[PDB]
Amino acid sequence: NILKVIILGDSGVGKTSLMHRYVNDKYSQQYIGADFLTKEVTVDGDKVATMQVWDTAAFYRGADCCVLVYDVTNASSFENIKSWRDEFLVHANVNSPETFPFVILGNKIDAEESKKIVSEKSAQELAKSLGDIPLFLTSAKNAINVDTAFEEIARSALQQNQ
Ligand SMILES: Nc1nc2c(ncn2[C@@H]2O[C@H](COP(=O)(O)OP(=O)(O)O)[C@@H](O)[C@H]2O)c(=O)[nH]1
Ligand SMILES: [Mg+2]
Repeated sequence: NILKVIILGDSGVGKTSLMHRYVNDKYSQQYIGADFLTKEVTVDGDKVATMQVWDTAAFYRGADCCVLVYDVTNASSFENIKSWRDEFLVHANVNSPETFPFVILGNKIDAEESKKIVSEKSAQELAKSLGDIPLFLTSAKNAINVDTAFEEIARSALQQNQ
């Protein structure tokens, strides 16, 4: 019952912060020897699993979902999302590249409007173009939508693991 989730994206977008929000429900501006952190996945009563979250911080062996993160205030980080999808696929040796699941997170949605660079339309259009990859806008800092996004990351990983 072990789900292996990898998080990729440019330095600075909030990958580490997203993991800490999901695993420990905390954020510090001030935020190791562990290749991954674990969190129990809880469902509608239902069924349970352990998620391993691997931060960029054998690595690819057994991945069940890959999360691609950009920062809505950093245009280059968004322009590199397809490159990260492709980097994963050209190195991870997944069983079925056609169906392996990705999820895209556009982080720092708490930022003031004046600092946001990437539109929601632009990101929806890219996520569609790459194969209808699910897209979530998030804030690790303010606890906006990280729960919703990881519910889909966990669902995706459960499907792929089984
Ligand atoms: N405003 C805002 N800043 C964030 C958010 N998530 C991370 N950051 C900041 O962005 C910087 C990079 O975060 P980090 O998690 O280290 O990014 P990584 O390099 O992708 O692991 C740190 O200064 C964070 O505190 C967020 O949701 N909102
Ligand atoms: Mg980091």
